Amino acid sequence: EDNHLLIKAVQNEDVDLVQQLLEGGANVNFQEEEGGWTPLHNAVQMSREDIVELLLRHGADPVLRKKNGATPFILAAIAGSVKLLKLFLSKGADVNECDFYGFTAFMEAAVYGKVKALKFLYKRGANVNLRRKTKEDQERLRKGGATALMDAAEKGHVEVLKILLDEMGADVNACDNMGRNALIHALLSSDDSDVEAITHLLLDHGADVNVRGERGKTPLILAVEKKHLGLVQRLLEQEHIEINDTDSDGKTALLLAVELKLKKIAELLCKRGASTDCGDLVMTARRNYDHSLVKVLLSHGAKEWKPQSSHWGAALKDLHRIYRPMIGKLKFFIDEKYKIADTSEGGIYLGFYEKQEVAVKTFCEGSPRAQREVSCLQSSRENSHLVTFYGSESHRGHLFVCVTLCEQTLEACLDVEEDEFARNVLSSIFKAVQELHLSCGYTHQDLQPQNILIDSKKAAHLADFDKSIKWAGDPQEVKRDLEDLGRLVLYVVKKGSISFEDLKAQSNEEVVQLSPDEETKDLIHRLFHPGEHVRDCLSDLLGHPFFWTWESRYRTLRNVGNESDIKTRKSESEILRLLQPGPSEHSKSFDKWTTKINECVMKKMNKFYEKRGNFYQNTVGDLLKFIRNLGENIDKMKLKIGDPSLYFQKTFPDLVIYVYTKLQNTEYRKHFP
Amino acid sequence: NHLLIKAVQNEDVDLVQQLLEGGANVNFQEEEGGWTPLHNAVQMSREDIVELLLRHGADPVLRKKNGATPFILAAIAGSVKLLKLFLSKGADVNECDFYGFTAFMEAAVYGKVKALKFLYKRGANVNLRRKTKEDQERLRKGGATALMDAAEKGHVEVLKILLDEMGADVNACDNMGRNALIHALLSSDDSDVEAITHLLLDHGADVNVRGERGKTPLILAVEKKHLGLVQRLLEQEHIEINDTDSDGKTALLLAVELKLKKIAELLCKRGASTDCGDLVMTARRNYDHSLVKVLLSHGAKEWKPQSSHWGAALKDLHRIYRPMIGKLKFFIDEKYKIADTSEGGIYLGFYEKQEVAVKTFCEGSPRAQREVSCLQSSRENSHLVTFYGSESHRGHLFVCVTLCEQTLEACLDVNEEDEFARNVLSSIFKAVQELHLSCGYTHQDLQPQNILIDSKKAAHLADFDKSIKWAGDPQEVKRDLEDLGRLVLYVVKKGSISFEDLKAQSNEEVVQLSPDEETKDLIHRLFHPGEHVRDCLSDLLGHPFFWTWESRYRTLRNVGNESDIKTRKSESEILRLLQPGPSEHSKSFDKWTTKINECVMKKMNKFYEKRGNFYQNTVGDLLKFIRNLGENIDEMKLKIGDPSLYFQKTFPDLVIYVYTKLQNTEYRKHFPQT
RNA sequence: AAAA
RNA sequence: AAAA
Ligand SMILES: O=c1ccn([C@@H]2O[C@H](COP(=O)(O)O[C@H]3[C@@H](O)CO[C@@H]3CO)[C@@H](OP(=O)(O)O)[C@H]2O)c(=O)[nH]1
Ligand SMILES: Nc1ncnc2c1ncn2[C@@H]1O[C@H](COP(=O)(O)OP(=O)(O)CP(=O)(O)O)[C@@H](O)[C@H]1O
Ligand SMILES: Nc1ncnc2c1ncn2[C@@H]1O[C@H](COP(=O)(O)OP(=O)(O)CP(=O)(O)O)[C@@H](O)[C@H]1O
Ligand SMILES: [Mg+2]
Ligand SMILES: [Mg+2]
Ligand SMILES: [Mg+2]
Ligand SMILES: [Mg+2]
Repeated sequence: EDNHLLIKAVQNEDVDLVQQLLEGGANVNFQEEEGGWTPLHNAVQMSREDIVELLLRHGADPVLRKKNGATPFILAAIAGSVKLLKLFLSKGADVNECDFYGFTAFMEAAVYGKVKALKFLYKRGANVNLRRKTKEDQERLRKGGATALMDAAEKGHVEVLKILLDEMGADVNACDNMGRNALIHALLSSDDSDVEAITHLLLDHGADVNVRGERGKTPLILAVEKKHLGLVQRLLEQEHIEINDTDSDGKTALLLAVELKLKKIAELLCKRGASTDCGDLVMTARRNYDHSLVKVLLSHGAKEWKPQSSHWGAALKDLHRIYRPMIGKLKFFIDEKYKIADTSEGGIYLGFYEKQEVAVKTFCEGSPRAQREVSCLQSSRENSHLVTFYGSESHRGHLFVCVTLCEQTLEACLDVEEDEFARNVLSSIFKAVQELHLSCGYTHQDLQPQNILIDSKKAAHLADFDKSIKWAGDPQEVKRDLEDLGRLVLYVVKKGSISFEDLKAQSNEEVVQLSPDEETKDLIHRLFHPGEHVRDCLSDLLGHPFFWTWESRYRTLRNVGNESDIKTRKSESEILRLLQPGPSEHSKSFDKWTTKINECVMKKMNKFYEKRGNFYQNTVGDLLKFIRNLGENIDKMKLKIGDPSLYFQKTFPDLVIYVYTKLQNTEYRKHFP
Repeated sequence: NHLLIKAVQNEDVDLVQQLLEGGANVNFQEEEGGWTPLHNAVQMSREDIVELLLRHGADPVLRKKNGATPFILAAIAGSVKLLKLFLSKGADVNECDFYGFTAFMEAAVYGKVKALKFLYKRGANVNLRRKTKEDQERLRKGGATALMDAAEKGHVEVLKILLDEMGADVNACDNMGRNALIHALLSSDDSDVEAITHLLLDHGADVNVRGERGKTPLILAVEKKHLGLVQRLLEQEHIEINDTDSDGKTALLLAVELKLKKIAELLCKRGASTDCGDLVMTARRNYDHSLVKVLLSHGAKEWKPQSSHWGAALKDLHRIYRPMIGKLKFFIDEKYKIADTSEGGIYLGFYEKQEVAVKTFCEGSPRAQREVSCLQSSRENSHLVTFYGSESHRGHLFVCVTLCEQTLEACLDVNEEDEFARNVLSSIFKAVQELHLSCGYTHQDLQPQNILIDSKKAAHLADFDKSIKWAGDPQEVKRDLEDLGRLVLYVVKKGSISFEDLKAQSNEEVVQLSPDEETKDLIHRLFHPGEHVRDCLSDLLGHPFFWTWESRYRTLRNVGNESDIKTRKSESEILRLLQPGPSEHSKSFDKWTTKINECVMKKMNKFYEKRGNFYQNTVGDLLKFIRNLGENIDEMKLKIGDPSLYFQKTFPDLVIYVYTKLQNTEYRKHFPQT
């Protein structure tokens, strides 16, 4: 702790405490974990020579580097202390030493505008024109290679730059590994406070105006993008500036000037003889209602895809063609023609997010809905059953959230035999909600048919998260999603014939009793009454008979009927005691099943046992045996029975669920599909 | 019709005269904006051309698509003569376009002094707030005034005239709650922001009105790094110096973060609270000793990763200071490096508070373009690594995708049925299929180091910096397919054979390297797709290679259960389908009864000594044998052991034989579900 | 806020 | 280019 006290004592420049701690035995060379900072590094950074000397006399290593490889000597240049630079040079520092990114003391003096340090270092033999040597990894990225002059230019240090050029023989035209020279660096200054003076100085010393920065940006183009008439004027006074250069977007200085509505700059470019054959110049000026610029351009000789979506697409084709100003990566138009729906904070609109067609949900940037929607979407990219989040753009207090463009909602789809659609839609939604809860850590709170979106596939996707809640642990929030999911099950099974709102209006038990079949009834009940194992609820329910095809249900009935213990009614057999009813279970459809079957097929099946008289009896096992046996020889009866899967399910609607419930947690699970 | 508009746009009076006198439509509206020849003439401020169009019957008040009238356009152009002309033609001085813009507002927007003065004297309502469409209003658009327009557009003379001569309300607010002062500080034209700000304050503008992120004028001025604006705002009596934006940041904290020493010191001198955040530590990080001392003298104060492999490093990265690059927080450094790369490396990162892998590129590069264009186009492909986003900084491009634990190659470096091989190859097949057919690209670099493994352990396709459009070249698809075939062999061999020499040997050599018939047949089909190239990977997902041993065993039992097989029917479809013939070479099951245990064999024949016939060496009988034995064992286990393994071991060519024979018949119903 |  |  005394070690951490030492560093704090130094940081607060408390000489007495530092003395006290050192004389008490504190580790004078202690390095803090992430950074490798020592008391000495801190003392130099505070520019406190007295504290520095105190530390050295207590045994501080004078050249011990921190994690980025910086020495106390180099830090002394950053602080601008000639006294400290002198001291460390007498303690073994080398004037041209560098950190692990290649920064020397001289460069740092230039970076920080430290004139006296800079002069002192020069006179102690600092190499003025060293280009930074950095790590191999950085070098592949074209990092490294910068010089003190570039540093002075980029940081806007006019006096340092003058001294470098006139007194220290700095190479004005050196380039970094990105190909940038001092002039480019100056025009990349975030501190526009001295850019003009800097630019004048560099140009007068023979700086090359025809050099490129990152995105193909020339000095002239950067000056135009700074909207700086003075910079542009000075650059155009160069005798051999290449006025028609284009950036990485193929844009000239003139085109950019017109696009940025810089009339005076544009006119100057034209008068200097910039080509007007470089884009839609006149149309752009016209679009910006600049009649004066339109005339200037003309008097200087200026001239004059397939959508994925079916439902949208006619509109998307129009949106793809029309002019629209970009908002970051998003091209769209808040207009009735491109509106998908009305919304509390605007609407849903067609858009292109990275040339990709998307739906755009608008928000007031600060709003509770905005942060709920965006927080969930940012955290749920790995969830495949959610609508996929492309990205978001903020503009002027507005937030535009971009998301997979879908054809229609589940509700609209339903407004347009085995119901396979219900099965795989609910399956996708179950998986969506599950991943949301367990992986994403959110609940939805607004599970309803309008928020289920249908692909052109037609695959379903969960959407609308502006009422979602981050999960802290309150089981009531999960329960709400589950009981909306239960109502969603019934909504889909009923094919939208019952609105979702009056399903919400009625109780759980009323929703359950509204179920048209035992599978949906049992599934919904389980959603409404999950165990203590709420976490595994949706996982388990994906294996519920509701999701079994009619062929699969029929197959498992036959599979269980094929158990030899069933085929030969073994008394105390495990499967038979498992399948037995009990007080007080039943008004079951199959309590006297042999009487429910056709007379002809039943007597024909019983014929197989007439020698010993082991006829079928009204036990659940014999019924399963009956189903297994009938299934086998059926490959006359086929007409009298019809679809065998459909037949047994129709006359015994509670059988499948009964078998599942009975064998759900035993080794006989193996018979399930 | 088009020639007339063009004639007007070129101010060619004579040509306009000729076209009009020649019977051109004078009220033609172009498709994009509903522009007429008259709208253009007014925009060009050509009263002579306007008068010409009117005398040929141009509707003087016909609006374009956004609702703007010629009268409103005249204000934009700044033409008093045209404004006067249209008022005499039925224009109302306070009329507006569909977004609420009046002629007066437009004069203010465009800084047209003479137009503005004329309109005011003709009764323009100076203090109207824009009424816009219902949809825009729900977004809190609308509500702006001419004064806000002048302020935002930097029109100083217009602003003074509005304030001093026209009774403009200095403190009106738009629907976002912004006043003129806020609008002034949103000018993209900092040439006049000081004068505008000074003038508004002198007329009693409210300094404490919020902008669009909890931003006060003070905070906005600090963010402009503008000392003059900051000085002037601090001179206002009821300035709220301690207000925080929606990030909870004060003007002082932002000043320190932005390394604005003079501004920060001024704020401190004006009495700003120094309990704002890590003020001092931020100043230290920026090596500003003088700022540290100023702060101190004014009394300043002195989560779980998902990844296992990465995790410790992610915890460190989460904790340390790092400057943000847009939505990305990362550190190009060995400690956080995943791999070396041609244009930098792969690194740990947080893209929107989410852990990701970051691939670095030189921003212009061919590799960068190929990687990013593929990723942007493939977001709906669930089997690819998921694209979070990209950041472009200073000629560098940083591409963020899901962070995976390890590669396929690393994973497999670390009797049994190879469950892993089927599951990884299934995912990769679906990945490639979607890339080709949905995303419309070819990968071109299918190899084990580009298959990434989840914590699940699910497989994902990555690395797209060599991907191609795709434009129609079958050869491009072919290359992916034969890389895929080699990937199959590579995985089945558990990585014991390097992928590079797999690539070095021919297709026939790779096929012949297969250790079992299922991989052999699957690889051959990848190397030799038919006319159905597009459905190749989709069809092959149903190949026996992807059937579990249980499922292979089951289909055999299913086929063996056919009645025609049990009752060796004279002319049955299934028996003739299963029948070999010329010149099918010697299968392992040709004399199968001799290959059985064969104490098991006599026990099996025991079922047919009273009724029926003993097993013969036909394929049908072997399938019946398999079906029967399955039934018996379910009711022998010690002799056979695992039955699926048993039949596959002694008859390795049986499963593929049955599949090939029955593939395009109704008997495919006996196959597994997927 | 808004044109081939 | 780079500290708790
Ligand atoms: O190793 C074995 C061999 C056979 N069996 C069963 O013994 C019965 C004989 O059938 P098979 O002789 O093979 O054939 C029948 C018809 O299938 C068509 O021709 C014949 C009739 O004329 C069938 O049982 P069950 O019919 O379900 O009672 C078979 O499963 C075993 O259990 N284990
Ligand atoms: N990605 C998309 N593709 C197609 N249609 C979409 C869509 N996203 C939303 N929609 C449509 O717009 C409707 C509304 O979108 P959304 O559900 O996200 O807003 P919302 O319900 O939260 C607004 P409010 O609460 O005020 O009613 C959806 O029900 C759907 O009809
Ligand atoms: N999302 C991710 N998660 C974990 N590791 C990843 C990863 N993305 C890439 N890697 C690792 O980094 C290695 C290289 O990444 P990547 O394949 O994308 O670059 P690359 O092969 O195109 C560069 P080069 O051509 O120079 O060899 C990968 O093989 C893998 O080991
Ligand atoms: Mg909704
Ligand atoms: Mg909602
Ligand atoms: Mg790779
Ligand atoms: Mg690559």
